Amino acid sequence: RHPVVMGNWKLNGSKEMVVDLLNGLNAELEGVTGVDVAVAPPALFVDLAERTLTEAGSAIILGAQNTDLNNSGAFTGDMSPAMLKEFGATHIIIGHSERREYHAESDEFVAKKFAFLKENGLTPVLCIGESDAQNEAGETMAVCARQLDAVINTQGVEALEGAIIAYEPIWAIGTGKAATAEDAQRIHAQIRAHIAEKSEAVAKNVVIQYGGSVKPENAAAYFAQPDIDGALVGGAALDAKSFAAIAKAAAEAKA
Amino acid sequence: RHPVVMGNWKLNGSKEMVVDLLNGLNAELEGVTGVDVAVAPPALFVDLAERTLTEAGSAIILGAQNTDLNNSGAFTGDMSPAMLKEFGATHIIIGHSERREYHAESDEFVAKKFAFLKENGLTPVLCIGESDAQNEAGETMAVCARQLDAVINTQGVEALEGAIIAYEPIWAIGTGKAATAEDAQRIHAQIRAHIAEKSEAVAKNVVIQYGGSVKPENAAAYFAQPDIDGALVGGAALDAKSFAAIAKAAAEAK
Repeated sequence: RHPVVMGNWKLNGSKEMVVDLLNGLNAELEGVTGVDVAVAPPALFVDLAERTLTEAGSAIILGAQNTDLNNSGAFTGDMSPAMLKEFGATHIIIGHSERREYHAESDEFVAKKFAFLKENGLTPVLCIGESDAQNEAGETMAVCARQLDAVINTQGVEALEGAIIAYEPIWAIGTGKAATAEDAQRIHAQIRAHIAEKSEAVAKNVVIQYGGSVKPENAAAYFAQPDIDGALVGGAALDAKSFAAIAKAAAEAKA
Repeated sequence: RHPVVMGNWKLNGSKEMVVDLLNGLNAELEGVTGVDVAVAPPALFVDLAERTLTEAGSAIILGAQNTDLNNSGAFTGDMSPAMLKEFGATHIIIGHSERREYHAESDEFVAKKFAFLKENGLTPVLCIGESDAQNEAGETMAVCARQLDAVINTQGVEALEGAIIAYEPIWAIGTGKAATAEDAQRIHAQIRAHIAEKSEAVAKNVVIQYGGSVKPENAAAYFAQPDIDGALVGGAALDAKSFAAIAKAAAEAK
């Protein structure tokens, strides 16, 4: 599996910040080819991001932070996969914990977004993860299996083909406290085993990303594990030198 | 009150259309004065809309269809008032029924958004309105009074200064079954009245738009009523001829 490193900018961005970060990031990756680097800016800057990446002939992939379930029609304020496709955006984060929490997005709603993305030819980056209590109560795989099963049971294991899964221990997001690479590897192998119970072909090829607090200081340790195929980066994504460092560790690690 | 005409494009837009529409729009409104015309493209096309309008030196106002409660931070997928300002967007539609129905946005949530927008110097276009059943039951004003008080009773009447209220009966939205100009006027007069029971200064100044199914063929009947200060247009906004028509009607009448 070819590693994939994705930067989720979250609610960060300004006209000047977008072009400087994308311009610099691209300079830093100037010979780096063993990783897929994607970037997800706020909806307001998807246009400026396409313009910049195009002008530079960048290979950096463009994504988005969320989607809704319609392409057009009377749905004020909604995100449309067809409109995203006009900007070349392909990797769409869905199910992030911040949305699952702040917007109360259920597994059923998230799985519906997974199917619509697939229907539209886009690549869903399905986020799954346990909370502090579930973790402590030892229900990690129970939660994970449950969230994956929302798409597997309604759509079939083959739906995961061409999808990216980002495992994020909720308590590791933004907190500075990252899971250890050994525990992360342990959860990824089980997430993989779960899918393999239904299909070995799908399981062997699905890119499972790690999403705790990946930083340049702990990246290589993660990319060293066999079942960790990349990272969904938040805070370190906002620094071209940091994100480029993380991307390189993945490229060297998986060659 | 100076009339305001706003077009809500909803989930409609493409790179070709946005440019075409906005250009045609500016052509048709060439020289028309006495109406504030506004457009709310999907967030993905605000950038395009700003560039297109500026090039045209257009006076059309830029709006957006929703907002969230933070300007920055760890809030994946949210709409930032601060980021919207960067593209010159000022009029933000909130509480629209499509978002209340589909995204289950409560009166409290919509009100927090109203407050955050004011705090960021943006202009809220507060959407209120009753369902078909609530209408049959004779609950129209109870519902508009409830949705409005969520702001009034918490932020005070003064909070409505500088904001726009769009009264839209849910059953008239994209149905072609529009409210008569007389009902619309009845309701707008009672909303204004409800407000004047706390401040007549605020009440006589607040712009109240009608939502239902405004079309070029029925716009002036509405714009003749004294308490209808403009219109929030959906379908007729996706065409330059129609929407410029509606805008011209408001200018003439007021």
